[PDB]
Amino acid sequence: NKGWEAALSAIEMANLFKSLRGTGGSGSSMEIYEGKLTAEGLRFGIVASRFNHALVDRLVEGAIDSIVRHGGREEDITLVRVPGSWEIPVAAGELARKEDIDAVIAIGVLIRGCTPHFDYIASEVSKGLANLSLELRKPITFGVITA
Amino acid sequence: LEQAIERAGTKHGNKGWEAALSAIEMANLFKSLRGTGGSGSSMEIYEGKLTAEGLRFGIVASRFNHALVDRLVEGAIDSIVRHGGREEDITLVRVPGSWEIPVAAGELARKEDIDAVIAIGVLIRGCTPHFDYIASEVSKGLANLSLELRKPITFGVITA
Amino acid sequence: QAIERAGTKHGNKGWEAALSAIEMANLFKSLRGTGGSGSSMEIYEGKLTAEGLRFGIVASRFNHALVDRLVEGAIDSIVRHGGREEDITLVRVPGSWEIPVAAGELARKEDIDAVIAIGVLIRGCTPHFDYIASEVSKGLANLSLELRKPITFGVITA
Amino acid sequence: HGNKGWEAALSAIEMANLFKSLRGTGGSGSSMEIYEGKLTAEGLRFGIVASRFNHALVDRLVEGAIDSIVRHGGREEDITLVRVPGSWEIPVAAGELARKEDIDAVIAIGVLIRGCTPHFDYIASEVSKGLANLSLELRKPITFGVITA
Amino acid sequence: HGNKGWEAALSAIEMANLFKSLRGTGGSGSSMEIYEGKLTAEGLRFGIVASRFNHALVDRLVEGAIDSIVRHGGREEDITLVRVPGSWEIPVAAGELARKEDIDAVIAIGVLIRGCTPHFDYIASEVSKGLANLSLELRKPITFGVITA
Amino acid sequence: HGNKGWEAALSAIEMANLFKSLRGTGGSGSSMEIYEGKLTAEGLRFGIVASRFNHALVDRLVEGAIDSIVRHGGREEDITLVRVPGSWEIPVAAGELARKEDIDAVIAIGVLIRGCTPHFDYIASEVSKGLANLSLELRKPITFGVITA
Amino acid sequence: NKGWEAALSAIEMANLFKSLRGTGGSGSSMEIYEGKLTAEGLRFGIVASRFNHALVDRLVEGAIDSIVRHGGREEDITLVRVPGSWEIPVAAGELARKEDIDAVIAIGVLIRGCTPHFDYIASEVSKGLANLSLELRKPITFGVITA
Repeated sequence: NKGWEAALSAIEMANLFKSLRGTGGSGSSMEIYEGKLTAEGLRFGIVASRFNHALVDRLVEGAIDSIVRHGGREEDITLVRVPGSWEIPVAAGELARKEDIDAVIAIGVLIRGCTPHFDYIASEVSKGLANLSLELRKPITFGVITA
Repeated sequence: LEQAIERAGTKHGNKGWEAALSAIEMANLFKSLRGTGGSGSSMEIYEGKLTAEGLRFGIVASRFNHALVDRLVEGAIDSIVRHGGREEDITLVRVPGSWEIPVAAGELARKEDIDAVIAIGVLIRGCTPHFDYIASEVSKGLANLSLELRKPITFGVITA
Repeated sequence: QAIERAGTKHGNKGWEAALSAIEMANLFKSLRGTGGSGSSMEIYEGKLTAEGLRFGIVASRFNHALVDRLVEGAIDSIVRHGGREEDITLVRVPGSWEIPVAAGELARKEDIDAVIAIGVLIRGCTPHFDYIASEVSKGLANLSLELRKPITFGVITA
Repeated sequence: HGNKGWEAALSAIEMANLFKSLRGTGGSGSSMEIYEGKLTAEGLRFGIVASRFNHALVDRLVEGAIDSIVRHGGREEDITLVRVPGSWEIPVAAGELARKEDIDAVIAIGVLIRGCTPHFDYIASEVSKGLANLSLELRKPITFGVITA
Repeated sequence: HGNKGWEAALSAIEMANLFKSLRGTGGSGSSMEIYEGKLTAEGLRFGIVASRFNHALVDRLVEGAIDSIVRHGGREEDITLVRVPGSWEIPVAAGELARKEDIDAVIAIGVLIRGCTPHFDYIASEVSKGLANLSLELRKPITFGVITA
Repeated sequence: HGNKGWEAALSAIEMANLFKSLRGTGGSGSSMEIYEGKLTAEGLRFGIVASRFNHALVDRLVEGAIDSIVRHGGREEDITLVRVPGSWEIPVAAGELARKEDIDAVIAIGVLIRGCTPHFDYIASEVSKGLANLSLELRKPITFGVITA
Repeated sequence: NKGWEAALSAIEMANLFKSLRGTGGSGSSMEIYEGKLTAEGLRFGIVASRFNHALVDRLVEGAIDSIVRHGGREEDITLVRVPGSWEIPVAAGELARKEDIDAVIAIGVLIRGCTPHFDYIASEVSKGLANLSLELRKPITFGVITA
């Protein structure tokens, strides 16, 4: 289930970035940054598509299940629904600008990966999410699949 | 007789119907997002309504294959008034070709009186494995406008 | 319960059955009014606006785990298209045998514009003729013609 | 407890309560009204129609019908029993009990036979078709519980 | 001409003129009376009900019906058209249209699934049963132009 | 009310009463003794094992398990809930609860998956085989209720 | 990677069984048992086969990676190698009888699953592991795959 794997990367990004904003050691050793797999006290946001109802729904349940079993709280989860895969970048950008949310998870399904014609739609979904992560300085997980 | 045959045709299944349908949901979704938050004690779920009343839309269409692109526009026109949108709140802009769709949609999206933008066009020689430059730029141009202006733009284009 | 809420409900038979009820409740309202200008062909088409409309839903409690998905899909489609949650009447019956008789009482009220029937059917070991499955379709069809009121019919076979 | 007579009986009590509240007083808004029948059988009258064919099986289903009613609060004075020679005659007998204003629900019990071919059985088709039409015309619940031998 | 919309349309005109002769006075006698319908659509008001399902096939049949009437002298103003989502609720829409005194004939167009793997269909039979039963009650001719896939 | 969780729960109460009377005082002749469990759940302790796979369905069955017990006279203080990641781990968890002398019955709830071929599913075969062997060795009832997706 | 999933079940069995050996609440509510996803202070044992070197090796690396990233310590991991899939039940039983080890993970690869002939070998691998879990009262994870 890609939903479990994509959600799991979101916990260890909030912890890693929280250590970055803090203060490291006073030298005397090789300073190292590391994120732990605890979702306590973290806020998440989930954006999922509507196309391919049979496939998308099971991926969403993994996202919530990953957070709650890893020590998270279901009260801090926000879910946004979009019509198609084209509307994920615009919806994720609006959701990520909120100060309360720490990470954004994107879920979707792609219908083809063996032709340049459909690569026009598929490329901009990944391209838009990548630009938002660098611009907003907030982690965004790319958890869509293809079939 | 010809006026009856063309008008009796149905525009429910064309891509113009789907493109206009997605714009209505996204327009209401952002209105709820920018509003006040929930009361807590439960997981928040956001979803847009399909009430098209009180919403303004813009449509950009190309001139290539005018016998085919016009019926796609009429499907988009039907969907807006289908769910309760007034016919006076829609704007129509025509462009000579698919290359200049992004630049035309930029002017409409910057207006404060427009809530969503729907783009309709047709491509040529889609049966080739070679990369197409004009087809890639029109798809890339609309994507960047939506992220910069924070306004949803719907992309519906078919290939011959 | 949020996991159940997170499950998508668009596109099922409950969504489709409730969609037709909204259109016909507005289509019949247009026929109740005066005629057109008489300048060309007079084509009618019901609207998808559900503002101020009233609906009734008949559901079978059999297969309680699966019937709720279709019931909630019909409820969602009413609200999602502008309808009010206060104008929905829901009744529940044990099996598909009692769906026609329950739908008749709701359809006879003057405060109801459309009636939606939701249920599931049993598939046997062989594709033989089913008396129970054939009778429920006939009962709802006869009620709509008699009562001058459109009743939608969405069921699936297990 | 698990025979079809018990299951057919249980639908009779809950329908009598459901139709009682449906035509009673109205709601008051502020929520969606939910109508569901109660399993209490107090103050209800019932009628039972049974066929004489396969007397060994039928007597078992009939005994379960009264047992289910009395267990859920019913009274043996209110129930009425009618016996018919065969399955073809159940619709005409059930109509007489349903037209009485002192009867709240009608329960039909019978045993069917396997036909020669998978084609439509005319006797089997008419008994189910006739009972359903009586319920719609008379606006009274009618329970249809049969077992094919 | 080669589609069922052509055939189902012309039956409406000749049946409509046939009913006009019967409503009038009798003949002069002295011979056998033969009542005949005419292929003249002048002065006739019709109604068309079509289903939105299978957009590719239905629209070709609808325009065929419009082509047939105008070719045989039909007038464009009198044509009335109603669209329905599916084939399940065709007769109920025709019921509201056939009971108008201004309407003389009703044409129904629809498309059903292939099926044929079971012994019966629970949808294709009901739409045909509803239209035939409705015509007898209203004493108004309603044609049947529904084609299976 | 009709889910498999309710049906699986009901067997737990009646077995605890049946095994209580079976090893209790003896009979006195003059007839054949008949032993049957009573549906009263008062004074009984239960243990529930549920799998995390398909959390949407499992939470519905689990809620029916407690609801059936408390309705028939049970008390929510006596019931014990244990959750396992999957169906393969149900036998080992059920054995720990059954070895406790404070537990009268053990209820197992899980959801299975369809295999690729009609051949034996090793995961599905061992979960049913393991639970049955625990009941015979420990002389304690164990209820096996699962649904294949 | 089935190695990540099979190893993950081992952490939540040691925590769950540790709560069983303790003492629950003094009533007043519905008593519930639950295991958490923390591998701190736990000991594990891994048994892996030798056949199909290209497939087995990547599954083993997931087993150690699952433990260390979830808060575990690599000093407590014990690994045993066996020639074929037939020798997993006998090796696991010897390893599980040690008092220090809390959980046992089995890794292997099966070559066929669509014939009764090879089902003789495959059934006894699963049958033997199931009996050891009930007899020794110690969790054993069934993490083999088929190809």
